[PDB]
Amino acid sequence: KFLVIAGPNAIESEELLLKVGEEIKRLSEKFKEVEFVFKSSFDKANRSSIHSFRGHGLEYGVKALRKVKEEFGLKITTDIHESWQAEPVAEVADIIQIPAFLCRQTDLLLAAAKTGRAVNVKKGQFLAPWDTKNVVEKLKFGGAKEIYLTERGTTFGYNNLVVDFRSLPIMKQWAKVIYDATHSVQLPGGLGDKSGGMREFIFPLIRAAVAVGCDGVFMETHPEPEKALSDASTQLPLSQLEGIIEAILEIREVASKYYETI
Amino acid sequence: EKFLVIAGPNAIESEELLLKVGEEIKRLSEKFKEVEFVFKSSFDKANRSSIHSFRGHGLEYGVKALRKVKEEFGLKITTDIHESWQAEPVAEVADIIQIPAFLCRQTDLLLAAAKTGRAVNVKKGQFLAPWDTKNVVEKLKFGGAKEIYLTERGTTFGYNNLVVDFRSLPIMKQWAKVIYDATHSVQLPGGLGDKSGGMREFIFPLIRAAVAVGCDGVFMETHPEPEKALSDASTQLPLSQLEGIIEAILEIREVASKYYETI
Amino acid sequence: KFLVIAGPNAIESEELLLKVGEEIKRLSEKFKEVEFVFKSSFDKANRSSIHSFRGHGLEYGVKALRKVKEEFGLKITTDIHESWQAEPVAEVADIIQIPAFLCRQTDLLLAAAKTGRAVNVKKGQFLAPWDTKNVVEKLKFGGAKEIYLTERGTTFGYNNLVVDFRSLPIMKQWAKVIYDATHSVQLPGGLGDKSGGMREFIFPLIRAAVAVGCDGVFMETHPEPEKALSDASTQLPLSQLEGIIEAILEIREVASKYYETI
Amino acid sequence: EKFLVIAGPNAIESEELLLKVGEEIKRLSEKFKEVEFVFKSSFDKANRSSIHSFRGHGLEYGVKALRKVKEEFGLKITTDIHESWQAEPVAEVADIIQIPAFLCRQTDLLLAAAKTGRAVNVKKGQFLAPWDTKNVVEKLKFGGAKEIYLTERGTTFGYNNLVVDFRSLPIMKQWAKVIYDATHSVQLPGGLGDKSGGMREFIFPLIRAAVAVGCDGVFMETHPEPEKALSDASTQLPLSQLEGIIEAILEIREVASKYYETI
Ligand SMILES: O=P(O)(O)OC[C@@H](O)[C@@H](O)[C@H](O)CO
Ligand SMILES: O=P(O)(O)OC[C@@H](O)[C@@H](O)[C@H](O)CO
Ligand SMILES: O=P(O)(O)OC[C@@H](O)[C@@H](O)[C@H](O)CO
Ligand SMILES: O=P(O)(O)OC[C@@H](O)[C@@H](O)[C@H](O)CO
Repeated sequence: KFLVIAGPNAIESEELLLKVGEEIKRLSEKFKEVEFVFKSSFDKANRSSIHSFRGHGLEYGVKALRKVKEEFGLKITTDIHESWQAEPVAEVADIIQIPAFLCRQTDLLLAAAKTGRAVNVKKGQFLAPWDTKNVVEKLKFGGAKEIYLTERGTTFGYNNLVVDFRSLPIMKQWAKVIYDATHSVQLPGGLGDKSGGMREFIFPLIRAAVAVGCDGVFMETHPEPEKALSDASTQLPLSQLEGIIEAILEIREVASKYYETI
Repeated sequence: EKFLVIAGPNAIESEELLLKVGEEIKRLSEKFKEVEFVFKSSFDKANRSSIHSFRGHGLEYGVKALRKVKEEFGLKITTDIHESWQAEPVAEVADIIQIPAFLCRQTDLLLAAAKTGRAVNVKKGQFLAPWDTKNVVEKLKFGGAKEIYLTERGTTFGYNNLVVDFRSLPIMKQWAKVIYDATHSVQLPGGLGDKSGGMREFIFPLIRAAVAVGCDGVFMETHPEPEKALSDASTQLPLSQLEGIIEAILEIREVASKYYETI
Repeated sequence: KFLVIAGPNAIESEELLLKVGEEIKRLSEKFKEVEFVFKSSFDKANRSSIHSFRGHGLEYGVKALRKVKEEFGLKITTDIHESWQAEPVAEVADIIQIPAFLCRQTDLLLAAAKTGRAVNVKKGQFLAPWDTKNVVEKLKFGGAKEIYLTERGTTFGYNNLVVDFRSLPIMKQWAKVIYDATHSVQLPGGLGDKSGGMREFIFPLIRAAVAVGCDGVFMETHPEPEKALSDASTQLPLSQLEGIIEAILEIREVASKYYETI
Repeated sequence: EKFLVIAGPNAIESEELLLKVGEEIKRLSEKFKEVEFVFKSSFDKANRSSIHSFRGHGLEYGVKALRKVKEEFGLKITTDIHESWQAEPVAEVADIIQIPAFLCRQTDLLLAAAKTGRAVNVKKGQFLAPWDTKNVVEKLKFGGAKEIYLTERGTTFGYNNLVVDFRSLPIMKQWAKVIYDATHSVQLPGGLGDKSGGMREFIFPLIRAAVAVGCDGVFMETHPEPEKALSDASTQLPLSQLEGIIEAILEIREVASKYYETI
């Protein structure tokens, strides 16, 4: 069924994770037609500034995620940054996430594939839709069987990303496609020491993604985005999550009739 | 508000081609009564890549052909102008005067269109940012236009390729009604060397995106046999697929509409 | 010999034209190895804002240019915007300039070609280097024999232009190539009601143009750029013109040894 | 100040290939005494497009091969790391630790390199704006690096193409020494499907541009027979053309130098 990956960008505290996890569990009970997957990063390994928030470590993060998985029975997904992290993260993560900048790092991909878990790769901002065919092949080579490719924007001049929706049908030829509604509107390093983004475009582009056709949506949410330690400009208020999910399910129900074959 | 659907053959290859397409557009206007149809066709392709490509049969012949369509089917008309002098005559038959993409910054052309009292639809230049359209609309208001449209037809993305940045729809809606050109948006500028190329397979998906995001109309060129078109042969929709595409976007629009943001 | 097209962006007054023309005449006498061509627009037909400066008309402009041509004996070049202007402008203009946004408008090209004058086309920001082959062909078709193609930047995201120097050798296959050092660094509609630009990059990129190899340089200059009515952000101070010309001639003398064939 | 020339075969195909190229680089270092030569070659291509493409013979073998080059020719050495653990061992032989383009934002990799006391050269990511390199340099200074380099290797321009925005050279010079990668800049990412393509014919002209603008060094991969390279076969310079290219850029640099701006 339709996939909805959601949660706070970073594991700011396992307390925050339980709050968001609670709301996601509720939506999970309300939308049985949807498969929810809780997402959160145990470490922001690519911040622009050395002085920005990274996280509390892999140990504290895997622990907090497991708490969410046991307390709410929600599947989990977090991203790895170096080959060694794959195995420990697989203990809890149902889906292992490969960062966009790292989408061509063979060993990271193979490490993830080896865990036997499902793998979701963020399409690099420097990658062409058709170039993702090779990414999928690496994973298959490594034994991955459940592979996802996530659209999250493409380099368009400086400090800007554009979403070429032509990629959704193109990538669908070799993998399930997920649309990242949060990072697609951010402005890389836009604020100097941080990245920007325009929240006002999140919903409009998400509606476009389902109208075009995708297997799932990725959307980061936080009780108080403004206070978020990371991706503050683009995180969605927890309270708006329900309305957007219902909205995309309705659009999908009608649009699906026209989704092209293969 | 009534949804606008601008459709027709890219170029006025002949008065007969126009009546052929017009007949189908008239049939559809009868079924889709919640839609305002506008018949489009250029009397001249003044910007072909090659000197050897088809241009047209002239302004005189073209306007005559468009008038025939309006009289026989009672359909509104739109066509593009290329130099200021053409505004006046074209305004005699055109309900909406279209301003080519490459020309969206030419002050005199915009002014010439504006003073005719007709509606004006500006194709957003491939070099223009969405927020730069505010001044385009200002120029038109200054020249007297009361009904203004801004059309999204793609932006330069590397060489011989265009990308559609859907953030442009809500941005431009701040100062004008917004039209999405479903056919030129999948065009590959100069892609075939002496001609431009295109990917027909992406027309429908992107048009669904456009209506899900929210726009006031769609512009899509159609032709009985796209393969034989004298222009835009790679992006023109087969006339028989027109009805289905329209039904589909009216359906996606309806279900999405309640979520369109207020500007 | 090496071509140097220079002058004030717009004909703000024939007074301004005579001042700049005087300095250019002096450089002309000092650099006999160079062919100077005085440039100025009788009308800015594509301003972003309706409230910006356009000019004093085609009559007043052609008159002022002729004054420069007679008083200093300098060849002339100005740009046309609609087909009818070609003939009258040819009376004075040795080289007719085709605006970048208008580089694919067949009739404008043919009108210019018909005058028997030389034609210089600004490569559209939306055009690929190889796409200029067709532009040249239109002109030849129209009877033009002295054809130039000017590099002036390419659309790179929003409100930004990038100079792909690969274009210089590519366009050279079918026409003489001129590098526009002034418009290449401007930021389209950058100031909202006007375009921006960074003067600090003009000289560096001009040095690159001659190191790569081009048949000429196009450079706008003004006694007091800050007061210029158009392109204020990118116009070069008249006083710096001599030093830059000498600089490019020296770089060209050494570099020319390595300019690739054809 | 001494001009830096980083050259060598893209990948350590064998210790013999290295000695072959090293021998010529040593001969050239003897002639061009005003130049500081640094021998480059990767012990691993950790980011190939295809799983079936050549990667290398391992870190152990590679470092052993690079050491042989340093001992036999007395040349400085540089090679890239892909994960933090590799910094320490690689630092035993590498004078300059290179950080791959796609990895220019990975904090731990940068930190690992910085704490070795070796010089660090960061390839500017194809997704990074020139002004965004300031934080990259800050991270390195924070981790202990005292000798830092930023390499220009092109920016994403549409699909499967890169463009070099020479404005990056003076911009980046504000916080670090600047190197121009003459070979990867003409590369066509994923251009050949399972491999990347490239246009060798543009290497020389763009390198002339780089030195005319002003930079502190050039990075150019060379190989006895580019056509047979196991990687970057499309952008690697034939070893015999190396000498001429270097002479030419030293000449253009000299004549242009008096015009280089002060930052
Ligand atoms: O530019 P800054 O603010 O460090 O932001 C980096 C974020 O955008 C980052 O961690 C994001 O989730 C990266 O992919
Ligand atoms: O590049 P060619 O095929 O001449 O095409 C130009 C057309 O696509 C053109 O007339 C289009 O309708 C231009 O705006
Ligand atoms: O954006 P504004 O300030 O109107 O500027 C337009 C100038 O850049 C313009 O006339 C220039 O010489 C156009 O090509
Ligand atoms: O796309 P392929 O040919 O695998 O190439 C990747 C190379 O060009 C690569 O290793 C280059 O040296 C990457 O940064």
